[PDB]
Amino acid sequence: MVLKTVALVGNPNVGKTTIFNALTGLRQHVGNWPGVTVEKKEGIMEYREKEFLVVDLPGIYSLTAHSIDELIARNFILDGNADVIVDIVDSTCLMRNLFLTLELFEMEVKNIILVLNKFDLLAKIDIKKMRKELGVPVIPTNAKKGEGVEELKRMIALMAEGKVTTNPIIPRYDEDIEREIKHISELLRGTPLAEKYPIRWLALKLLQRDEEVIKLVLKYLGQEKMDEILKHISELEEKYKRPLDIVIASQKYEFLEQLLRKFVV
Amino acid sequence: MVLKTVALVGNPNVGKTTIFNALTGLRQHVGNWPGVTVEKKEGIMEYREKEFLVVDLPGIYSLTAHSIDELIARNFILDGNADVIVDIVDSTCLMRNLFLTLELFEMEVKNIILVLNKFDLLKKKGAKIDIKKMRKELGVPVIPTNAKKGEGVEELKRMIALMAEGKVTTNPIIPRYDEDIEREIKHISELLRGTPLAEKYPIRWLALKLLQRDEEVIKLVLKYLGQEKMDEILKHISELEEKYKRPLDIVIASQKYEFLEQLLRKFV
Repeated sequence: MVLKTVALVGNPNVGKTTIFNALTGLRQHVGNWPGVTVEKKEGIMEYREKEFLVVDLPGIYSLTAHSIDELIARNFILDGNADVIVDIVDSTCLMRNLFLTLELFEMEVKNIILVLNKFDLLAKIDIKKMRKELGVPVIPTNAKKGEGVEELKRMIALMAEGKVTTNPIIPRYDEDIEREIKHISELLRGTPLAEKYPIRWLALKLLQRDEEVIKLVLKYLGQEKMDEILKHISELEEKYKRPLDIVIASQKYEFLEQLLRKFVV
Repeated sequence: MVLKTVALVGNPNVGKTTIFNALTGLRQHVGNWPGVTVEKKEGIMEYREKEFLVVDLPGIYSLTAHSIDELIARNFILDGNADVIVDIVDSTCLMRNLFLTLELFEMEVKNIILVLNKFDLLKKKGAKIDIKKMRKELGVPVIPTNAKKGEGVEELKRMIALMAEGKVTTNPIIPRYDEDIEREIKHISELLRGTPLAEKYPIRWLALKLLQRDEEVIKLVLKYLGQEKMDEILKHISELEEKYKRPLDIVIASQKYEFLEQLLRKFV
Protein backbone atom coordinates (compact mmCIF):
# COMPACT_ATOMS: atom_id res chain seq x y z
CA MET A 1 0.00 0.00 0.00
CA VAL A 2 1.06 3.57 -0.78
CA LEU A 3 2.01 5.79 2.18
CA LYS A 4 -1.23 7.28 3.51
CA THR A 5 -1.36 10.49 5.54
CA VAL A 6 -3.38 11.09 8.68
CA ALA A 7 -4.00 14.58 10.07
CA LEU A 8 -4.84 15.47 13.66
CA VAL A 9 -6.97 18.61 14.13
CA GLY A 10 -9.14 20.16 16.84
CA ASN A 11 -8.95 22.87 19.47
CA PRO A 12 -5.96 23.48 21.74
CA ASN A 13 -5.96 21.27 24.86
CA VAL A 14 -8.36 18.62 23.62
CA GLY A 15 -5.66 16.01 24.00
CA LYS A 16 -4.50 16.26 20.40
CA THR A 17 -0.85 15.95 21.48
CA THR A 18 -1.83 13.08 23.74
CA ILE A 19 -3.42 11.12 20.87
CA PHE A 20 -0.50 11.94 18.57
CA ASN A 21 1.98 10.40 21.01
CA ALA A 22 -0.56 7.63 21.50
CA LEU A 23 -0.33 6.78 17.79
CA THR A 24 3.30 7.41 16.92
CA GLY A 25 5.23 6.13 19.94
CA LEU A 26 8.85 7.24 19.58
CA ARG A 27 8.70 7.40 15.77
CA GLN A 28 8.12 11.18 15.66
CA HIS A 29 9.84 13.97 13.76
CA VAL A 30 10.09 17.63 14.68
CA GLY A 31 10.35 20.46 12.19
CA ASN A 32 8.54 23.68 11.37
CA TRP A 33 5.91 24.74 8.84
CA PRO A 34 7.21 26.45 5.63
CA GLY A 35 8.13 30.07 6.23
CA VAL A 36 6.72 30.40 9.73
CA THR A 37 7.79 29.87 13.32
CA VAL A 38 5.00 27.38 14.01
CA GLU A 39 6.47 24.02 15.01
CA LYS A 40 5.40 20.92 13.06
CA LYS A 41 5.21 17.46 14.63
CA GLU A 42 4.83 14.41 12.42
CA GLY A 43 5.29 10.72 13.08
CA ILE A 44 4.83 7.18 11.84
CA MET A 45 1.79 5.19 13.02
CA GLU A 46 1.80 1.39 12.74
CA TYR A 47 -1.20 -0.97 12.62
CA ARG A 48 -1.71 -4.44 11.13
CA GLU A 49 1.65 -4.16 9.35
CA LYS A 50 0.34 -1.00 7.67
CA GLU A 51 2.16 2.31 8.10
CA PHE A 52 0.74 5.81 8.21
CA LEU A 53 2.37 9.24 8.28
CA VAL A 54 0.55 11.24 10.97
CA VAL A 55 0.80 15.02 10.75
CA ASP A 56 -0.43 16.93 13.77
CA LEU A 57 -1.91 20.32 12.93
CA PRO A 58 -1.72 23.30 15.31
CA GLY A 59 -4.81 23.59 17.50
CA ILE A 60 -7.51 25.88 16.15
CA TYR A 61 -11.00 27.20 16.94
CA SER A 62 -12.21 27.79 13.39
CA LEU A 63 -11.03 27.92 9.77
CA THR A 64 -10.78 31.60 8.90
CA ALA A 65 -7.88 33.61 7.51
CA HIS A 66 -7.12 35.49 10.73
CA SER A 67 -4.10 33.52 11.89
CA ILE A 68 -1.21 31.40 10.62
CA ASP A 69 -2.50 28.27 12.30
CA GLU A 70 -6.00 28.41 10.84
CA LEU A 71 -4.38 28.88 7.44
CA ILE A 72 -1.90 26.08 8.04
CA ALA A 73 -4.91 23.83 8.55
CA ARG A 74 -7.14 24.97 5.67
CA ASN A 75 -4.23 24.91 3.23
CA PHE A 76 -3.22 21.40 4.28
CA ILE A 77 -6.73 19.95 4.05
CA LEU A 78 -7.86 21.83 0.90
CA ASP A 79 -4.76 21.24 -1.24
CA GLY A 80 -5.41 17.54 -0.55
CA ASN A 81 -2.46 16.58 1.68
CA ALA A 82 -4.77 14.60 3.97
CA ASP A 83 -5.93 11.07 3.16
CA VAL A 84 -7.66 10.82 6.52
CA ILE A 85 -8.70 13.65 8.84
CA VAL A 86 -8.96 12.81 12.53
CA ASP A 87 -11.01 15.61 14.12
CA ILE A 88 -10.44 15.47 17.89
CA VAL A 89 -13.02 16.99 20.20
CA ASP A 90 -12.91 17.88 23.89
CA SER A 91 -16.10 16.10 24.96
CA THR A 92 -16.72 18.61 27.76
CA CYS A 93 -17.49 21.60 25.51
CA LEU A 94 -19.25 20.05 22.56
CA MET A 95 -20.79 23.32 21.33
CA ARG A 96 -17.48 25.14 20.86
CA ASN A 97 -15.68 22.05 19.55
CA LEU A 98 -18.28 20.90 17.02
CA PHE A 99 -18.18 24.45 15.67
CA LEU A 100 -14.86 23.57 14.03
CA THR A 101 -16.22 20.22 12.90
CA LEU A 102 -18.89 22.22 11.06
CA GLU A 103 -16.34 24.50 9.38
CA LEU A 104 -14.54 21.29 8.33
CA PHE A 105 -17.67 19.72 6.96
CA GLU A 106 -18.47 22.87 4.97
CA MET A 107 -15.04 22.73 3.32
CA GLU A 108 -16.62 19.55 1.93
CA VAL A 109 -14.19 17.07 3.46
CA LYS A 110 -15.62 13.55 3.42
CA ASN A 111 -12.79 11.38 4.71
CA ILE A 112 -13.00 12.47 8.34
CA ILE A 113 -13.29 10.73 11.73
CA LEU A 114 -14.65 12.23 14.95
CA VAL A 115 -12.89 11.46 18.24
CA LEU A 116 -14.71 12.50 21.43
CA ASN A 117 -11.69 12.80 23.71
CA LYS A 118 -11.83 13.39 27.48
CA PHE A 119 -15.03 11.37 27.10
CA ASP A 120 -14.19 10.02 30.53
CA LEU A 121 -16.14 12.82 32.19
CA LEU A 122 -19.49 11.35 33.41
CA ALA A 123 -23.51 12.28 31.12
CA LYS A 124 -24.69 9.79 28.51
CA ILE A 125 -24.36 10.57 24.81
CA ASP A 126 -25.88 8.29 22.23
CA ILE A 127 -22.83 7.80 20.00
CA LYS A 128 -24.91 5.68 17.60
CA LYS A 129 -27.03 8.77 17.08
CA MET A 130 -24.14 11.24 16.82
CA ARG A 131 -22.85 8.96 14.05
CA LYS A 132 -26.07 8.94 12.04
CA GLU A 133 -26.67 12.66 12.66
CA LEU A 134 -23.24 13.97 11.72
CA GLY A 135 -22.59 11.29 9.10
CA VAL A 136 -19.12 10.18 10.18
CA PRO A 137 -17.57 7.67 12.56
CA VAL A 138 -17.42 8.69 16.20
CA ILE A 139 -14.91 7.10 18.55
CA PRO A 140 -14.96 7.96 22.28
CA THR A 141 -11.50 8.09 23.83
CA ASN A 142 -9.71 8.48 27.13
CA ALA A 143 -6.37 9.17 25.49
CA LYS A 144 -4.65 9.93 28.81
CA LYS A 145 -5.27 6.25 29.45
CA GLY A 146 -5.22 4.90 25.91
CA GLU A 147 -8.82 3.74 25.80
CA GLY A 148 -10.43 3.54 22.39
CA VAL A 149 -7.07 4.40 20.83
CA GLU A 150 -6.96 0.93 19.30
CA GLU A 151 -10.48 1.42 17.96
CA LEU A 152 -9.15 4.62 16.39
CA LYS A 153 -6.21 2.94 14.63
CA ARG A 154 -8.61 0.41 13.13
CA MET A 155 -11.06 3.04 11.91
CA ILE A 156 -8.22 5.13 10.47
CA ALA A 157 -6.76 2.07 8.78
CA LEU A 158 -10.27 1.24 7.59
CA MET A 159 -10.99 4.65 6.09
CA ALA A 160 -7.60 4.78 4.39
CA GLU A 161 -8.65 1.63 2.49
CA GLY A 162 -11.87 3.36 1.43
CA LYS A 163 -14.22 0.96 3.22
CA VAL A 164 -16.01 3.58 5.31
CA THR A 165 -19.10 5.44 4.13
CA THR A 166 -19.56 9.06 5.15
CA ASN A 167 -21.87 11.95 4.48
CA PRO A 168 -21.11 14.92 6.72
CA ILE A 169 -24.17 16.99 7.65
CA ILE A 170 -24.21 20.43 6.03
CA PRO A 171 -25.96 23.26 7.91
CA ARG A 172 -28.52 25.37 6.02
CA TYR A 173 -28.88 29.15 6.52
CA ASP A 174 -31.50 31.90 5.97
CA GLU A 175 -33.20 32.23 2.57
CA ASP A 176 -31.31 35.50 2.30
CA ILE A 177 -28.02 33.78 3.08
CA GLU A 178 -28.92 30.74 0.99
CA ARG A 179 -30.00 32.96 -1.92
CA GLU A 180 -26.80 35.03 -2.00
CA ILE A 181 -24.97 31.67 -1.68
CA LYS A 182 -26.80 30.41 -4.76
CA HIS A 183 -25.85 33.45 -6.83
CA ILE A 184 -22.15 33.44 -5.96
CA SER A 185 -22.23 29.76 -6.98
CA GLU A 186 -24.08 30.01 -10.31
CA LEU A 187 -21.54 32.70 -11.23
CA LEU A 188 -18.45 30.98 -9.90
CA ARG A 189 -19.28 27.47 -11.12
CA GLY A 190 -18.77 28.95 -14.55
CA THR A 191 -15.13 29.32 -13.59
CA PRO A 192 -12.08 26.97 -13.35
CA LEU A 193 -12.19 27.30 -9.52
CA ALA A 194 -14.99 24.74 -9.28
CA GLU A 195 -12.41 22.19 -10.49
CA LYS A 196 -10.02 22.90 -7.59
CA TYR A 197 -12.21 24.16 -4.75
CA PRO A 198 -15.66 23.43 -3.29
CA ILE A 199 -18.06 26.14 -4.51
CA ARG A 200 -20.35 26.14 -1.46
CA TRP A 201 -17.33 26.78 0.74
CA LEU A 202 -15.83 29.49 -1.50
CA ALA A 203 -19.12 31.38 -1.36
CA LEU A 204 -19.57 31.13 2.41
CA LYS A 205 -16.09 32.58 2.76
CA LEU A 206 -16.77 35.45 0.38
CA LEU A 207 -19.89 36.55 2.27
CA GLN A 208 -17.64 36.74 5.30
CA ARG A 209 -15.12 38.78 3.31
CA ASP A 210 -12.41 36.14 3.70
CA GLU A 211 -9.16 37.96 3.01
CA GLU A 212 -7.68 34.94 1.20
CA VAL A 213 -10.61 33.68 -0.86
CA ILE A 214 -11.65 37.18 -1.90
CA LYS A 215 -8.14 37.43 -3.36
CA LEU A 216 -8.36 34.20 -5.38
CA VAL A 217 -11.92 34.78 -6.64
CA LEU A 218 -10.73 38.21 -7.82
CA LYS A 219 -8.16 36.56 -10.09
CA TYR A 220 -10.87 34.93 -12.24
CA LEU A 221 -13.52 37.67 -12.06
CA GLY A 222 -13.21 41.21 -13.33
CA GLN A 223 -12.63 43.69 -10.52
CA GLU A 224 -16.06 44.89 -11.67
CA LYS A 225 -18.08 41.76 -10.86
CA MET A 226 -16.28 41.43 -7.53
CA ASP A 227 -17.77 44.84 -6.70
CA GLU A 228 -21.25 43.84 -7.85
CA ILE A 229 -20.84 40.89 -5.48
CA LEU A 230 -19.33 42.95 -2.65
CA LYS A 231 -22.19 45.39 -3.21
CA HIS A 232 -24.82 42.67 -2.65
CA ILE A 233 -22.85 41.47 0.34
CA SER A 234 -22.95 45.05 1.68
CA GLU A 235 -26.73 45.11 1.39
CA LEU A 236 -26.91 41.74 3.15
CA GLU A 237 -24.70 43.41 5.73
CA GLU A 238 -27.58 45.93 5.86
CA LYS A 239 -30.56 43.64 6.49
CA TYR A 240 -28.52 42.00 9.24
CA LYS A 241 -27.26 44.90 11.34
CA ARG A 242 -24.34 42.76 12.49
CA PRO A 243 -21.59 41.75 10.01
CA LEU A 244 -21.90 38.41 8.21
CA ASP A 245 -19.35 36.25 10.05
CA ILE A 246 -21.43 36.74 13.21
CA VAL A 247 -24.73 35.89 11.51
CA ILE A 248 -23.38 32.72 9.94
CA ALA A 249 -21.87 31.73 13.27
CA SER A 250 -25.09 32.49 15.13
CA GLN A 251 -26.89 30.10 12.85
CA LYS A 252 -24.20 27.42 13.24
CA TYR A 253 -24.54 27.56 17.04
CA GLU A 254 -28.30 27.08 16.89
CA PHE A 255 -27.86 24.23 14.41
CA LEU A 256 -25.60 22.67 17.00
CA GLU A 257 -27.99 23.37 19.90
CA GLN A 258 -30.47 21.29 17.92
CA LEU A 259 -28.05 18.48 17.16
CA LEU A 260 -26.94 18.54 20.77
CA ARG A 261 -30.50 18.03 22.05
CA LYS A 262 -30.58 14.89 19.93
CA PHE A 263 -27.30 13.59 21.34
CA VAL A 264 -27.80 14.20 25.04
CA VAL A 265 -29.58 11.02 26.17
CA MET B 1 -34.54 37.76 58.93
CA VAL B 2 -37.59 36.02 57.41
CA LEU B 3 -36.86 32.80 55.54
CA LYS B 4 -35.38 33.85 52.19
CA THR B 5 -35.13 31.34 49.36
CA VAL B 6 -32.20 30.80 47.06
CA ALA B 7 -32.59 28.85 43.83
CA LEU B 8 -29.63 27.34 41.96
CA VAL B 9 -30.07 26.98 38.20
CA GLY B 10 -27.67 26.02 35.40
CA ASN B 11 -26.58 23.36 32.91
CA PRO B 12 -25.95 19.80 34.12
CA ASN B 13 -22.40 19.18 35.38
CA VAL B 14 -21.16 22.73 35.90
CA GLY B 15 -20.73 22.53 39.63
CA LYS B 16 -24.33 23.30 40.56
CA THR B 17 -24.35 20.24 42.84
CA THR B 18 -20.93 21.12 44.32
CA ILE B 19 -22.07 24.68 45.01
CA PHE B 20 -25.25 23.25 46.55
CA ASN B 21 -23.23 21.10 48.90
CA ALA B 22 -20.83 23.90 49.80
CA LEU B 23 -23.74 26.18 50.64
CA THR B 24 -25.88 23.73 52.57
CA GLY B 25 -23.35 21.50 54.24
CA LEU B 26 -25.25 18.38 55.14
CA ARG B 27 -28.41 20.24 56.10
CA GLN B 28 -30.15 18.91 52.98
CA HIS B 29 -33.54 17.29 52.42
CA VAL B 30 -34.31 15.01 49.50
CA GLY B 31 -37.81 14.74 48.09
CA ASN B 32 -39.47 15.14 44.72
CA TRP B 33 -41.22 17.76 42.63
CA PRO B 34 -45.07 17.66 42.72
CA GLY B 35 -46.71 14.95 40.63
CA VAL B 36 -43.48 14.02 38.82
CA THR B 37 -40.58 11.61 39.30
CA VAL B 38 -38.01 14.41 39.15
CA GLU B 39 -35.99 14.61 42.38
CA LYS B 40 -36.07 17.87 44.38
CA LYS B 41 -33.13 18.73 46.63
CA GLU B 42 -33.14 21.60 49.11
CA GLY B 43 -31.22 22.61 52.23
CA ILE B 44 -30.32 25.32 54.68
CA MET B 45 -27.61 27.90 53.98
CA GLU B 46 -26.30 29.94 56.92
CA TYR B 47 -24.63 33.33 57.00
CA ARG B 48 -24.03 35.34 60.16
CA GLU B 49 -26.88 33.38 61.75
CA LYS B 50 -29.32 34.24 58.97
CA GLU B 51 -30.90 31.13 57.45
CA PHE B 52 -31.62 30.62 53.78
CA LEU B 53 -33.52 27.91 51.97
CA VAL B 54 -31.55 26.81 48.91
CA VAL B 55 -33.42 24.88 46.26
CA ASP B 56 -31.50 23.10 43.52
CA LEU B 57 -33.39 23.09 40.24
CA PRO B 58 -32.74 20.26 37.78
CA GLY B 59 -29.92 21.10 35.37
CA ILE B 60 -31.12 22.64 32.10
CA TYR B 61 -29.78 24.24 28.88
CA SER B 62 -32.71 26.60 28.30
CA LEU B 63 -36.24 27.46 29.43
CA THR B 64 -38.48 26.15 26.64
CA ALA B 65 -41.65 24.12 27.12
CA HIS B 66 -40.06 20.99 25.68
CA SER B 67 -39.25 19.22 28.97
CA ILE B 68 -40.29 18.52 32.56
CA ASP B 69 -37.05 19.90 33.93
CA GLU B 70 -37.23 23.18 32.02
CA LEU B 71 -40.83 23.70 33.08
CA ILE B 72 -39.93 23.10 36.72
CA ALA B 73 -37.35 25.91 36.64
CA ARG B 74 -39.66 28.01 34.50
CA ASN B 75 -42.54 27.80 36.97
CA PHE B 76 -40.54 27.91 40.20
CA ILE B 77 -38.94 31.19 39.19
CA LEU B 78 -41.90 32.84 37.46
CA ASP B 79 -44.33 32.18 40.30
CA GLY B 80 -42.00 34.06 42.63
CA ASN B 81 -40.63 31.23 44.71
CA ALA B 82 -37.12 32.59 44.46
CA ASP B 83 -35.85 35.49 46.54
CA VAL B 84 -32.41 35.04 44.99
CA ILE B 85 -31.41 33.23 41.83
CA VAL B 86 -27.87 31.90 41.52
CA ASP B 87 -26.94 31.04 37.94
CA ILE B 88 -23.98 28.58 37.91
CA VAL B 89 -21.91 28.63 34.75
CA ASP B 90 -18.95 26.65 33.51
CA SER B 91 -16.26 29.24 32.75
CA THR B 92 -14.65 26.94 30.20
CA CYS B 93 -17.69 26.78 27.90
CA LEU B 94 -19.40 30.20 27.98
CA MET B 95 -21.36 30.21 24.70
CA ARG B 96 -23.35 27.06 25.60
CA ASN B 97 -23.87 28.16 29.21
CA LEU B 98 -24.76 31.81 28.61
CA PHE B 99 -27.71 30.93 26.39
CA LEU B 100 -29.51 29.84 29.54
CA THR B 101 -28.35 33.02 31.22
CA LEU B 102 -29.94 35.18 28.53
CA GLU B 103 -33.22 33.32 29.01
CA LEU B 104 -33.34 34.01 32.75
CA PHE B 105 -32.72 37.64 31.93
CA GLU B 106 -35.62 37.63 29.48
CA MET B 107 -37.94 36.35 32.20
CA GLU B 108 -37.34 39.84 33.61
CA VAL B 109 -35.68 38.20 36.59
CA LYS B 110 -33.71 40.89 38.43
CA ASN B 111 -32.49 39.33 41.69
CA ILE B 112 -29.86 37.22 39.93
CA ILE B 113 -26.22 36.41 40.59
CA LEU B 114 -23.95 34.85 37.97
CA VAL B 115 -21.33 32.39 39.21
CA LEU B 116 -18.32 31.74 36.96
CA ASN B 117 -17.31 28.29 38.16
CA LYS B 118 -14.29 26.20 37.22
CA PHE B 119 -12.39 29.48 37.02
CA ASP B 120 -9.20 27.56 37.77
CA LEU B 121 -9.48 25.45 34.61
CA LEU B 122 -10.02 28.77 32.84
CA LYS B 123 -6.82 30.71 33.52
CA LYS B 124 -5.11 27.32 33.11
CA LYS B 125 -5.83 26.53 29.44
CA GLY B 126 -4.87 30.18 29.13
CA ALA B 127 -8.30 31.79 28.76
CA LYS B 128 -8.99 35.42 29.67
CA ILE B 129 -12.20 36.71 31.25
CA ASP B 130 -12.38 40.38 32.24
CA ILE B 131 -14.73 39.96 35.22
CA LYS B 132 -15.02 43.72 35.79
CA LYS B 133 -16.20 44.36 32.24
CA MET B 134 -18.44 41.27 32.21
CA ARG B 135 -20.29 42.51 35.30
CA LYS B 136 -20.74 45.93 33.73
CA GLU B 137 -21.91 44.31 30.49
CA LEU B 138 -24.36 41.70 31.78
CA GLY B 139 -25.76 43.89 34.52
CA VAL B 140 -25.47 41.34 37.34
CA PRO B 141 -22.85 40.54 39.95
CA VAL B 142 -20.26 37.98 38.82
CA ILE B 143 -18.47 35.70 41.24
CA PRO B 144 -15.57 33.47 40.13
CA THR B 145 -15.44 30.16 42.00
CA ASN B 146 -13.79 26.77 42.08
CA ALA B 147 -16.54 24.77 43.78
CA LYS B 148 -14.45 21.65 44.42
CA LYS B 149 -11.67 23.63 46.15
CA GLY B 150 -14.24 25.81 47.94
CA GLU B 151 -12.84 29.05 46.56
CA GLY B 152 -15.29 31.92 46.15
CA VAL B 153 -18.08 30.16 47.97
CA GLU B 154 -17.80 32.45 51.00
CA GLU B 155 -17.82 35.44 48.66
CA LEU B 156 -20.94 33.90 47.08
CA LYS B 157 -22.81 33.75 50.39
CA ARG B 158 -21.89 37.37 51.03
CA MET B 159 -23.45 38.47 47.73
CA ILE B 160 -26.46 36.22 48.22
CA ALA B 161 -27.19 37.59 51.68
CA LEU B 162 -26.54 41.05 50.35
CA MET B 163 -29.08 40.69 47.52
CA ALA B 164 -31.60 39.18 49.93
CA GLU B 165 -31.20 42.25 52.16
CA GLY B 166 -31.91 44.25 49.00
CA LYS B 167 -28.57 46.06 49.06
CA VAL B 168 -27.50 45.05 45.56
CA THR B 169 -28.54 46.71 42.33
CA THR B 170 -28.64 45.08 38.91
CA ASN B 171 -29.98 45.79 35.43
CA PRO B 172 -29.68 42.57 33.36
CA ILE B 173 -28.82 43.34 29.75
CA ILE B 174 -31.74 42.24 27.53
CA PRO B 175 -31.17 41.02 23.99
CA ARG B 176 -32.95 42.84 21.16
CA TYR B 177 -34.11 40.98 18.07
CA ASP B 178 -34.52 42.42 14.57
CA GLU B 179 -37.10 45.10 13.75
CA ASP B 180 -39.81 42.80 12.45
CA ILE B 181 -39.59 40.57 15.51
CA GLU B 182 -39.64 43.50 17.92
CA ARG B 183 -42.84 44.87 16.40
CA GLU B 184 -44.88 41.72 16.95
CA ILE B 185 -43.56 41.62 20.49
CA LYS B 186 -44.82 45.19 20.79
CA HIS B 187 -48.29 44.19 19.61
CA ILE B 188 -48.82 41.04 21.68
CA SER B 189 -47.50 43.04 24.60
CA GLU B 190 -50.10 45.75 23.94
CA LEU B 191 -52.91 43.18 23.61
CA LEU B 192 -51.84 41.82 27.00
CA ARG B 193 -50.99 45.13 28.70
CA GLY B 194 -54.25 45.37 30.58
CA THR B 195 -54.98 41.88 31.93
CA PRO B 196 -54.81 39.81 35.16
CA LEU B 197 -52.16 37.81 33.28
CA ALA B 198 -49.76 40.59 32.26
CA GLU B 199 -50.04 41.54 35.92
CA LYS B 200 -48.47 38.26 37.07
CA TYR B 201 -45.96 37.62 34.26
CA PRO B 202 -43.41 39.70 32.33
CA ILE B 203 -45.29 41.17 29.36
CA ARG B 204 -42.08 41.10 27.29
CA TRP B 205 -41.67 37.41 28.10
CA LEU B 206 -45.26 36.28 27.52
CA ALA B 207 -44.96 38.02 24.18
CA LEU B 208 -41.66 36.44 23.16
CA LYS B 209 -42.93 32.96 24.15
CA LEU B 210 -46.05 33.29 21.99
CA LEU B 211 -43.97 34.03 18.86
CA GLN B 212 -42.56 30.52 19.22
CA ARG B 213 -46.00 29.13 20.02
CA ASP B 214 -44.89 28.12 23.50
CA GLU B 215 -47.22 25.29 24.46
CA GLU B 216 -47.60 26.25 28.11
CA VAL B 217 -48.04 29.94 27.40
CA ILE B 218 -50.91 29.45 24.98
CA LYS B 219 -52.73 27.31 27.54
CA LEU B 220 -52.04 30.14 29.98
CA VAL B 221 -53.69 32.82 27.84
CA LEU B 222 -56.80 30.67 27.30
CA LYS B 223 -57.40 30.09 31.03
CA TYR B 224 -56.67 33.66 32.14
CA LEU B 225 -57.99 35.46 29.04
CA GLY B 226 -60.80 34.57 26.67
CA GLN B 227 -60.49 32.22 23.70
CA GLU B 228 -61.14 35.26 21.54
CA LYS B 229 -58.19 37.04 23.17
CA MET B 230 -55.93 34.16 22.08
CA ASP B 231 -57.12 34.48 18.46
CA GLU B 232 -56.35 38.18 18.37
CA ILE B 233 -52.83 37.06 19.28
CA LEU B 234 -52.73 34.32 16.63
CA LYS B 235 -53.04 36.54 13.57
CA HIS B 236 -50.03 38.51 14.82
CA ILE B 237 -47.88 35.38 15.18
CA SER B 238 -49.11 33.80 11.95
CA GLU B 239 -48.33 37.22 10.52
CA LEU B 240 -44.68 37.27 11.65
CA GLU B 241 -44.17 33.61 10.77
CA GLU B 242 -45.09 34.63 7.24
CA LYS B 243 -42.07 36.96 7.25
CA TYR B 244 -39.76 34.03 8.02
CA LYS B 245 -39.01 30.75 6.23
CA ARG B 246 -37.35 28.92 9.14
CA PRO B 247 -39.43 28.46 12.29
CA LEU B 248 -39.43 31.45 14.64
CA ASP B 249 -38.07 29.68 17.70
CA ILE B 250 -35.09 28.75 15.51
CA VAL B 251 -34.55 32.28 14.17
CA ILE B 252 -35.06 33.88 17.59
CA ALA B 253 -32.56 31.54 19.26
CA SER B 254 -30.28 32.09 16.31
CA GLN B 255 -30.30 35.85 16.96
CA LYS B 256 -29.92 35.19 20.69
CA TYR B 257 -26.51 33.60 19.96
CA GLU B 258 -25.79 36.43 17.55
CA PHE B 259 -26.35 38.64 20.58
CA LEU B 260 -23.96 36.46 22.59
CA GLU B 261 -21.00 36.53 20.22
CA GLN B 262 -20.93 40.33 20.25
CA LEU B 263 -21.56 40.16 23.98
CA LEU B 264 -18.59 37.83 24.52
CA ARG B 265 -16.25 40.05 22.50
CA LYS B 266 -16.72 42.83 25.06
CA PHE B 267 -15.16 40.83 27.90
CA VAL B 268 -13.16 37.89 26.58
